[PDB]
Amino acid sequence: NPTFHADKPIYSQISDWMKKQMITGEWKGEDKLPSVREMGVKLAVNPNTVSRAYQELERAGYIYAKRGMGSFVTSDKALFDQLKKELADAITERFLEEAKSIGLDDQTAIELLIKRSRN
Amino acid sequence: NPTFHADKPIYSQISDWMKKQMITGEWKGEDKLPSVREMGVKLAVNPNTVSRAYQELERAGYIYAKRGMGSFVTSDKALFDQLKKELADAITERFLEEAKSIGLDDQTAIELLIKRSRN
Repeated sequence: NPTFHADKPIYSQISDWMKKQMITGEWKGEDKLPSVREMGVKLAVNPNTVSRAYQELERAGYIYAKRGMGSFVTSDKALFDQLKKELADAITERFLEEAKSIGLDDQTAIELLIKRSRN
Repeated sequence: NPTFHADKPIYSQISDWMKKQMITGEWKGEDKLPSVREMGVKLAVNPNTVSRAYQELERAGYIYAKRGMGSFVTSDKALFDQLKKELADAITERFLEEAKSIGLDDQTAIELLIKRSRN
């Protein structure tokens, strides 16, 4: 389970977490998702809040519904590849902004990261 | 001014922000800080909360008091150099953990960052 914080709407944190499960392949295309009530119990979250997260994902095409059969993970490699690209861009943007905020120049930051990556 | 969020104690967010002003040299050694009440008005924050942030910094040696003269930024290049190093390590650690969470491998992440850095 994910852990939630109080700064962002819970439904959006749930959506973010579900997207991560789909991008990493923990949940694969056509996988059947929990009902909103099942997911609420699983996450210890209000099912209304879960519903808002599912609605967000369905609207954006990451999950889809079949009548009287619930919700399923979309199969679309191109769609998930572009999501991963956008999340990756966001991560790099934040890294450089955070570095700037502590006076850590790009060159130094990248070298530190490479060193850490090689352990 | 910094903007505050609801997930972490406000006093610690204030301490974090003040540390950043000192590391980047916006506030230099021996600079006189606002009183806790002045800072509270400046930040639109409860002065009790500001006091907790100042106490945190004084306890750790980043600011110091003179009797009936208020608080001042410590002059100690070695101390601030080590703080910057620790914050930089934390930033790189989080970058790699966040990358892992979206299935972005270290090599790809570093290349993207280098590309972004060169624009």
